[PDB]
Amino acid sequence: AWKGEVLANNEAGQVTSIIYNPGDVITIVAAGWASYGPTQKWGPQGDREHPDQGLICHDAFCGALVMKIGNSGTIPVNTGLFRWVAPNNVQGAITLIYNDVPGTYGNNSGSFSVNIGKDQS
Amino acid sequence: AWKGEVLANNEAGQVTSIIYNPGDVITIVAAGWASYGPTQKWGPQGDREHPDQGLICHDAFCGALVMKIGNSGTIPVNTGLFRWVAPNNVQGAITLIYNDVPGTYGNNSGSFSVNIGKDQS
Amino acid sequence: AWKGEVLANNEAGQVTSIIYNPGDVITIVAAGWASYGPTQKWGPQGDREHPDQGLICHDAFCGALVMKIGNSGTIPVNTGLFRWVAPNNVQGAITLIYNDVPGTYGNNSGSFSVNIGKDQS
Amino acid sequence: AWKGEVLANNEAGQVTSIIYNPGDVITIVAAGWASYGPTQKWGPQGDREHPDQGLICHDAFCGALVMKIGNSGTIPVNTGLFRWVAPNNVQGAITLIYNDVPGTYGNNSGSFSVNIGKDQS
Ligand SMILES: C=C(c1ccc(OC)cc1)c1ccc(S[C@@H]2O[C@H](CO)[C@H](O)[C@H](O)[C@H]2O)cc1
Ligand SMILES: C=C(c1ccc(OC)cc1)c1ccc(S[C@@H]2O[C@H](CO)[C@H](O)[C@H](O)[C@H]2O)cc1
Ligand SMILES: [Ca+2]
Ligand SMILES: [Ca+2]
Ligand SMILES: [Ca+2]
Ligand SMILES: [Ca+2]
Repeated sequence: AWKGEVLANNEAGQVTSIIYNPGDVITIVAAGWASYGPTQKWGPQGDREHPDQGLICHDAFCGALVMKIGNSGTIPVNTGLFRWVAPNNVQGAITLIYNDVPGTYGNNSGSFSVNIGKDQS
Repeated sequence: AWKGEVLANNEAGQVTSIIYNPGDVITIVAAGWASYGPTQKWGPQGDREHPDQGLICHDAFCGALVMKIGNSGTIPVNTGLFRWVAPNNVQGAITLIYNDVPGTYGNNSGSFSVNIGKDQS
Repeated sequence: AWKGEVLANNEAGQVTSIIYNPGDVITIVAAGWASYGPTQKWGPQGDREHPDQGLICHDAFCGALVMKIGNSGTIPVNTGLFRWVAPNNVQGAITLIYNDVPGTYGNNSGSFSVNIGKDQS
Repeated sequence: AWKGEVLANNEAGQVTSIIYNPGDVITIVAAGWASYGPTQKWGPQGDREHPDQGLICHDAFCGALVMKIGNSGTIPVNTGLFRWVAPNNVQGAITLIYNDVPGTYGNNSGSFSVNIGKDQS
């Protein structure tokens, strides 16, 4: 399993030691408080009131937790994924990323604490 | 495993089919949007800005997800618990409850979607 | 003319030196930031999102500026009134009041700066 | 005297019938709700939580009411000005403007109701 922190201001994302392989079932739990710039903070589902101004992930709110698996596009994580299997041919290290507009990560604040494990399969 | 919804306006809480026994390891993932009265909604960590005016759980914000195990006191869940073991002698059905002040659940709105499973042990 | 400060925690209200007499025309300008309890602050129009939970003035938002003129009920002031005449039979000293629920003024803070003058008539 | 509406999406501003002449004393009262983009609305003091990202007036919040008088730079109005005199060499038609970032007025909404009069002098 992996446990660690993902900073909201980390545009490249936080690489984990989890390599997602074909058939793996994973569970992710995310917690904490972060901002994409405002003095307010939001949890891992982000800000449901804020429009999408060009986010790295269009299927999650600004300020949500998302991930990439190897060379994949972004995949929503939000609060977490329960005994999840990847629906397509994605493989490789999981990187956790804060959902914001590229180039705008420098004013971000806070972090999420994340746990990832592989479940029985 | 159990998957279901917990309404924010449900003062008694949502009973699950998970019976927590000694030594069990459980994982919980919670998602969604709810309110303790305001037109705004918050995720399963609740409203970090709102004071505790007498909540059922003093160790989580107003609007957070909490639980009881059998006859226990409230236990914070928030976004979830990863491969969690109960630290004391608690046993029995898990009930999920929205964290609000007793008697004030009638103006609540929304719900959380929750998954609970027992992990390998 | 009168200028002074209306404290949000002043339940009885701020008496002014203005005695409203029949036929008088008055102008009020109010400015500043105050709270009825929450960490946020609002201007003299108060909080348009907050329901009326027993306000002293049901025709203005919580945290708005209101007034009484001698024997009157509360009258909304908000940001002010321009060359305003009172209703029939309304006369006497103007008192300015923060619009909130009686008995809850103890957790209020901030204040409004207010000017009142009598206009030509 | 002048009364009218200042649209938040009106980048050039709302011209008034008031010509500010040397030695004039004026009173302005402004009221209402507007937005510079977000779902929320703010009064004529604007949004005290939002940083200045290139406002036309750096001495008022985003979403505040401001003015120009003939050749002047922007001057804060907020909720209004009581028996106010202009700085040296400031004269001409008063234009009222919603304080926002140039080129972003297209996603604004709402308006302020404004009265201006000349006072005795
Ligand atoms: C004036 C304040 C307030 C806020 C903060 C304060 O101290 C920081 C003091 C007073 C205020 C405003 C709105 C609500 S909603 C309010 O929340 C309650 C729990 O706390 C109940 O769920 C109730 O059903 C709900 O309507 C509750 C309190
Ligand atoms: C005027 C509006 C706005 C809001 C809603 C709108 O449509 C509903 C239009 C404009 C506004 C206000 C604050 C921010 S913070 C803003 O968010 C960005 C992502 O969207 C970046 O993370 C940036 O670093 C941050 O400062 C962004 C936009
Ligand atoms: Ca940002
Ligand atoms: Ca409630
Ligand atoms: Ca109060
Ligand atoms: Ca704008």
